[PDB]
Amino acid sequence: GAPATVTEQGEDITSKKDRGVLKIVKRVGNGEETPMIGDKVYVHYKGKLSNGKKFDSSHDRNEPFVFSLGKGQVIKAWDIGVATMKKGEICHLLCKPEYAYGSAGSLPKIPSNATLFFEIELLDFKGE
Ligand SMILES: [Cl-]
Ligand code: NA
Ligand code: NA
Repeated sequence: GAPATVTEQGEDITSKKDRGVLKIVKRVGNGEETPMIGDKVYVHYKGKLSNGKKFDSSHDRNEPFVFSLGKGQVIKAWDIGVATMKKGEICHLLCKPEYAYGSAGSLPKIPSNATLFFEIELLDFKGE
């Protein structure tokens, strides 16, 4: 399925080239511009654990998730991966724990040492 495909066929987007964050573009977005550090970014997402359980979805809440890019407000895989996206793009990201919640995990649903799969849509980005 999609997690296996990104694991085996995804592109390493890390600057370290350590395969910690792998990406596949699923829906090509608009234009060429990617968001800037500090921009307000608006995303829809769904996350799954490696055991197949869905742990989060903004679609289910009927509102996007909003954060300032490149500020550590989200897991490192999201700062790195959203910075590569175009407006309107949908991608899959596979996130090793070193780019996610590490040995701590995150209650209630994310265990220690968890590799995470996301589908992310970049809805919009705005500076000031
Ligand atoms: Cl799938
Ligand atoms: Na596929
Ligand atoms: Na892109």
